[PDB]
Amino acid sequence: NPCCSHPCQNRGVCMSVGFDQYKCDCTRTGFYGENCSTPEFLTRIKLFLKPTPNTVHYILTHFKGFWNVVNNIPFLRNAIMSYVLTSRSHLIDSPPTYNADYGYKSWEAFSNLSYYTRALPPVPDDCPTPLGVKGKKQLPDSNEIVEKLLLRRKFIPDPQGSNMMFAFFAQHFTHQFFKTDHKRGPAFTNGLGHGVDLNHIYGETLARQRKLRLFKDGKMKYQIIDGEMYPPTVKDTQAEMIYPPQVPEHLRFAVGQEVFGLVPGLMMYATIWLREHNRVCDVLKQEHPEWGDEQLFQTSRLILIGETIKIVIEDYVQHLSGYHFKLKFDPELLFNKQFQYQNRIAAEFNTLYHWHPLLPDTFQIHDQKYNYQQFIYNNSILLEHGITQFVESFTRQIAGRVAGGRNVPPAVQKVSQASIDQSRQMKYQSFNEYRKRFMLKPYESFEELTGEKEMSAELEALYGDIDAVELYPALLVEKPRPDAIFGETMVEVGAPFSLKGLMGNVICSPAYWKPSTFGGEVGFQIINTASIQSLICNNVKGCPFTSFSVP
Amino acid sequence: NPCCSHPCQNRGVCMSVGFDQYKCDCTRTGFYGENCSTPEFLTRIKLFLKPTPNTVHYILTHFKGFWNVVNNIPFLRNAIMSYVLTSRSHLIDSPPTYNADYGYKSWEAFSNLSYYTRALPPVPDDCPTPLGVKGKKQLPDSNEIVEKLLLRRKFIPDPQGSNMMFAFFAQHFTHQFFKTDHKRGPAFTNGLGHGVDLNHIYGETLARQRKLRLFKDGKMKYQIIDGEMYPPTVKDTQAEMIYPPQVPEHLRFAVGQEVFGLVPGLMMYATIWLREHNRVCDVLKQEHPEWGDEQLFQTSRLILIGETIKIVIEDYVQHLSGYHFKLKFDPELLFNKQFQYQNRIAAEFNTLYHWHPLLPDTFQIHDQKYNYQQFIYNNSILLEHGITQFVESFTRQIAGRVAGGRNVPPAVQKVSQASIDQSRQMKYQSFNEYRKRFMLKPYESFEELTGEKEMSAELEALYGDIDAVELYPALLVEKPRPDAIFGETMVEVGAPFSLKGLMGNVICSPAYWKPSTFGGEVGFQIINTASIQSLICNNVKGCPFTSFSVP
Ligand code: COH
Ligand code: COH
Ligand SMILES: *[C@@H]1O[C@H](CO)[C@@H](O[C@@H]2O[C@H](CO)[C@@H](O[C@H]3O[C@H](CO)[C@@H](O)[C@H](O)[C@@H]3O)[C@H](O)[C@H]2NC(C)=O)[C@H](O)[C@H]1NC(C)=O
Ligand SMILES: *[C@@H]1O[C@H](CO)[C@@H](O[C@@H]2O[C@H](CO)[C@@H](O[C@H]3O[C@H](CO)[C@@H](O)[C@H](O)[C@@H]3O)[C@H](O)[C@H]2NC(C)=O)[C@H](O)[C@H]1NC(C)=O
Ligand SMILES: CCCCCCCCO[C@@H]1O[C@H](CO)[C@@H](O)[C@H](O)[C@H]1O
Ligand SMILES: CCCCCCCCO[C@@H]1O[C@H](CO)[C@@H](O)[C@H](O)[C@H]1O
Ligand SMILES: CCCCCCCCO[C@@H]1O[C@H](CO)[C@@H](O)[C@H](O)[C@H]1O
Ligand SMILES: CCCCCCCCO[C@@H]1O[C@H](CO)[C@@H](O)[C@H](O)[C@H]1O
Ligand SMILES: Cc1cccc(Nc2ccccc2C(=O)O)c1C
Ligand SMILES: Cc1cccc(Nc2ccccc2C(=O)O)c1C
Ligand SMILES: *[C@@H]1O[C@H](CO)[C@@H](O)[C@H](O)[C@H]1NC(C)=O
Ligand SMILES: *[C@@H]1O[C@H](CO)[C@@H](O)[C@H](O)[C@H]1NC(C)=O
Ligand SMILES: [N+]
Ligand SMILES: [N+]
Ligand SMILES: [N+]
Ligand SMILES: [N+]
Ligand SMILES: [N+]
Repeated sequence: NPCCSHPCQNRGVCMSVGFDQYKCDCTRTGFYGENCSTPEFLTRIKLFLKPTPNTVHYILTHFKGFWNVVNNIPFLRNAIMSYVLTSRSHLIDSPPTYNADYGYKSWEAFSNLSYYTRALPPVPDDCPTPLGVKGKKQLPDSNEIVEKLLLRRKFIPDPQGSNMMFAFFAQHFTHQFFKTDHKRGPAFTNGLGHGVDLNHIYGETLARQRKLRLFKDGKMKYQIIDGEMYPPTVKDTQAEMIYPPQVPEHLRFAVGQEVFGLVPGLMMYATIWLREHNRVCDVLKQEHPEWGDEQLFQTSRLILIGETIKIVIEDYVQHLSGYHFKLKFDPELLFNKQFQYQNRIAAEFNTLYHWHPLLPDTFQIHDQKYNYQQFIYNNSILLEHGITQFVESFTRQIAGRVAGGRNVPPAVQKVSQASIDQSRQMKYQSFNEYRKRFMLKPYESFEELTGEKEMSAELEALYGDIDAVELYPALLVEKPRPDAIFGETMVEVGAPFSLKGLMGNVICSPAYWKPSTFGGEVGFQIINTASIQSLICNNVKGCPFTSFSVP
Repeated sequence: NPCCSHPCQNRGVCMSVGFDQYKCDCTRTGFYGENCSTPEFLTRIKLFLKPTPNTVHYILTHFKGFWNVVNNIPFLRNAIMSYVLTSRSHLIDSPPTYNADYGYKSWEAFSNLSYYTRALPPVPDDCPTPLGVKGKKQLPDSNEIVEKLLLRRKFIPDPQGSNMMFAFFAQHFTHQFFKTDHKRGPAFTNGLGHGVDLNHIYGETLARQRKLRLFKDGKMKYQIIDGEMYPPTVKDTQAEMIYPPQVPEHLRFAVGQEVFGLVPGLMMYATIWLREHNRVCDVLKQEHPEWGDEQLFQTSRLILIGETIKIVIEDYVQHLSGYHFKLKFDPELLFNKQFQYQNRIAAEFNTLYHWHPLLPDTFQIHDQKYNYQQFIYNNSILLEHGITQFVESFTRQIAGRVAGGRNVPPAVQKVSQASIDQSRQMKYQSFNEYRKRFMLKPYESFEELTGEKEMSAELEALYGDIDAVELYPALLVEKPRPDAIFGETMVEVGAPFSLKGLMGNVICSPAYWKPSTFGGEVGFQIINTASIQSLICNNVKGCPFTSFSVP
């Protein structure tokens, strides 16, 4: 297959012609030529006027005094935020195109929601090398890559100060649309909503939802333990959960997402959002005494979806980005722009979000320490300390740095290996191919990638060619930005997927973004004043201070 | 329920406040006031400068010599057609909102693809009238309305000259997205693609597709009978079909849509499109000897989808509109506009497309006369005369007029009644409410509706109030436009739905609309040079002349 070398540049579409030749389709790439390598008139200009991502990043993370002014000039702040949304979203095809089984457009790839979609097509079946033509005939041993490059020896803390509230929010939030269906394969998902539908709270299906709802006052089932609201159990709901045999039945809490019993950090957020849902039911009831259970439930769900997107942009991404510019959740920024209110979760989004280096060597709640053997699947801990203590402890405990290499806890070593194996099963293209896909200059040496000698040396021995390094390993060994949690590629590839999943949501469409959609102005206000602090304050006893970074 | 009266005007959203008050959300309506009845300044100008639908109709249906010069000026034709698309499309909510079970926005209604969506919310469960407040407590008897207003007396021809090639094309084409799931009820659909995916050719599920495919050269299974290609049998495919016990096994044709064995008219088009798919496979094979069966099949499907959209716009709608303006299928017209590339089939679009008055009293094939007793479920008639004979005959036989009342054949009488009963099951609002929903002045009198004295009297007898008249009856009895098949309301409610289903297709999106998507320039040209005449000419022996109008 002549397309195995990935000849077409700048989003050009490669197509085989006969057995020995290829054709690049350069339609609307802004380029032309055999390989779509020659820039057009208008393309030379924007390229000249476009600073590098690292330059833009420096600007957004400095000049605090300047941004304090910009952040308070609404016309300016909106124009900037609007530009961030549109420019990043242009990098995603919507409606979606490829998946693991189709490196060409097809109705099957478009219509079948059980697949993760793909930002880059899979490496065709019969190629010289696994990645195309670069590198050796076989890829290096995945177990070796993890130990040599990803396995943690010494815990490296996040210089941005990310805490465990951040780490567990990340896992909780993203696991509503990263729901890999392993009984089918890594190419497939159980998240057919393909975005922020809060299925990890209400369940993926109506049958599961019904098991979790109280069907009174629009509320969800719950328990009162030690004076505080907690999720129901498997027994009471008959809603299935993944628990190992060890865990006694009375500690088998049932929430929307089947795997959230895995770790108390997830159950913490599961509990908090559950409280939030029922809290919002009470507010809506006061607002609408004439409403029934169904409209109370449905309306509350739309509120919490709004709250989620609000919090994710203005607190979560805000901290993550390190920007001094104040991001804004405001659907109206797009009502005069071209934008598709739909989303399809990309497999590569899933891969890059394996942020397991975030995880500490031990989990510290109050004055006690827990290793992974004690902490995992142990809801006794949650009940022992309560949510307030959890929030206070997690707010204080620093998370690990994601980029920079060698920071994956040994406890989750096999997860990193599987992430590599599965990406090979799905025939991912190389790291440099994904750099180019998101308008980044490909790395020219291993030393350039890591900005260092030790790992870059190990990498050269394992892959041989820089164009043979795989996506996932490279993301975790890449040179971090100055005092940043991530390197360039993580940010530049992840941001488009994220914002598309957030603003692509139906509630952001002009037909939905009305107070009536949310039961009036009171309901609408809950969304537009939501923050991670107010979420904790309204639902956690004592209203402890919280944040996504350490005090 | 204060919203029972439908207080809010101009797309404003009604919401209950307490047990006896209502609030109207006027956001982005261009209106304000308690009921969104007060136009803004700009709204008033627009309102003053906009010509009535009956005006734009008259212009487009006259000045023949003028349109010829327009039609031959690209810039002008493109600009006109571009406006045609955007203007109508703004009338549809996309992504969708309501369904039969939800008169308020909810995640269940948005996300659950098994529902037809709703352009107008259902009447609340407990209003004074089933239509709200207007009308008698009980709706008029379904049977009487059919007999008094809809049932045929003498066959009324279509002034626009629509033939049976048009009548059966309409049934075939629309039945890929009108797939009512009567197992669940009239509110539900089996067409989860919600548009033009050609599932009626290839099957709704992958399992049914595999039963119909040959898995050689991308082709679909078929029989050669009398030297001509026909669809395969149920026995050779195991693809279940709806057939009465009488039908012999060898005449049990299997095609994508389970119900297409119901009339030879459907099976004719099913045959023709089947030939077209296999014809396109041959073309692509010549273009791509290196391609496998899978890529050959998928690319052919995308080509046939485009073919379908091309034909429907530039031939089918082109005829139905009666416009002298040459309609154009050109996705490129929207690449600079705001437009959502997605669609959800509206229940009202289903209800309005019940064009059973199109049907003749007998079907004329060649030199013979078949009534409904001998025509229905009779695939032998198809093999007797063959496709070429069916085409030549159906091109000649005139279809019945849809608007004007009293032109529904007695055979499909119970269907016309069912269409009314189910509309009540799904709690449709009144005809006049749907008038307003699509920017049409509501009718003030029964005589204004029909433009006639006899039927109007029967309507007033049955309903009493003009605002108590139902959607489906009124659509049929409405005054037809001058020598036209339909009245004002049919066109103005139907066109938005149709164009949304056509241009909202993923292949019209910028990422898909390029030659590489369809195997190159050759495949691309098949779409862009397709027509109803070319369809028949390439797949029907003798290349008979055909059209959607009698010569
Ligand atoms: C911020 C991101 C984040 C965090 C904090 C996190 C925290 C933790 C954690 C304790 C806190 C544990 C014990 C694990 C352990 C696992 N994680 Co994560 N994970 C995270 C991101 C992910 C993602 C993304 C996946 C893939 C999801 C899928 O496909 O369903 C994942 C998958 C897994 C798997 C599945 C392995 C496989 O073979 O597919 C295990 C096991 N893990 N992780
Ligand atoms: C141009 C439009 C058109 C045509 C030519 C047509 C031609 C014919 C035809 C012979 C040529 C016959 C015997 C029928 C008879 C029927 N049609 Co139509 N139908 C048409 C538009 C529709 C539509 C739209 C539906 C609803 C589809 C659904 O929901 O599944 C329908 C449904 C039906 C049903 C379903 C039963 C019910 O409960 O309504 C019957 C029976 N029929 N139709
Ligand atoms: C889309 O909406 C459909 C209509 O509500 C929904 O179908 C409904 O699903 C529920 C739950 O699966 C069915 O109720 C079930 O109730 C008992 C359990 O208490 C079961 O034993 C029954 O067999 C029954 O399945 C409703 O009967 C069913 N309604 C129908 C088919 O009309 C779909 O599930 C919704 N789709 C999704 C993806 O959630
Ligand atoms: C979306 O893509 C999925 C992957 O291709 C697809 O699942 C596949 O479905 C087929 C047919 O249902 C399964 O094949 C079946 O073959 C025999 C018949 O000979 C059955 O008896 C078997 O039980 C088997 O189900 C594939 O095994 C299956 N592949 C998987 C699960 O990986 C989905 O059907 C597609 N979705 C839609 C809506 O079409
Ligand atoms: C269109 C807005 C452009 C104004 C911002 C100009 C920022 C200049 O910044 C420059 O960018 C170069 C690469 O981007 C770097 O090599 C230089 O070190 C840096 O000074
Ligand atoms: C309008 C004022 C422009 C200021 C731009 C400053 C450019 C700083 O330079 C940046 O420093 C980074 C390291 O800190 C490097 O990684 C970047 O490549 C480099 O562009
Ligand atoms: C708890 C997750 C949702 C957070 C939404 C913000 C709720 C914070 O609290 C709210 O502050 C408002 C001030 O405008 C008050 O009107 C509300 O009564 C109060 O509950
Ligand atoms: C069969 C329904 C789709 C019709 C596609 C066009 C059919 C006309 O026929 C096509 O005309 C072209 C000349 O322009 C030739 O290149 C093709 O070989 C020929 O098949
Ligand atoms: C604008 C911006 C800047 C930096 C990071 C992000 N977002 C991400 C980047 C990488 C990975 C994930 C995200 C995310 O928000 O989930 C955004 C949206
Ligand atoms: C532009 C135009 C004008 C008049 C009728 C239509 N289309 C329809 C109108 C009513 C019912 C159906 C349709 C249709 O295309 O199916 C169009 C698209
Ligand atoms: C779970 O946590 C409790 C404290 O809440 C502890 O006593 C117990 O030993 C833990 N379980 C395991 C297996 O370590
Ligand atoms: C079906 O059509 C054939 C002629 O093609 C005719 O002989 C036969 O009687 C028809 N069947 C019925 C039930 O009328
Ligand atoms: N740089
Ligand atoms: N369940
Ligand atoms: N551990
Ligand atoms: N089937
Ligand atoms: N008949």
